[PDB]
Amino acid sequence: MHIQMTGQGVDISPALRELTEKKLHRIQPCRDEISNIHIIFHINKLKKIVDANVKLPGSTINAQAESDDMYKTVDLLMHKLETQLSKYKAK
Repeated sequence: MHIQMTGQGVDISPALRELTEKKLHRIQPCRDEISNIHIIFHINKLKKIVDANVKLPGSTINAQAESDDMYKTVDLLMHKLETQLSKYKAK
């Protein structure tokens, strides 16, 4: 799996980078069918938004989540991804 991370107006800390990596490597179902994941971190005032673009064979998943804490946001985005992956699998 190929993971690209971009901080838009924000510097992705090493810890946040590692945390996001290991959680993506845990995601399911159909994780091994994923070719590319591009993650974009950004903040809008107090909002810690994390956005993700995931490429599977034949389709693409776009998911976004936000909170007051970037680490918490990542966690939220994973649940949205898993949901979207489960729909993908169900099709």
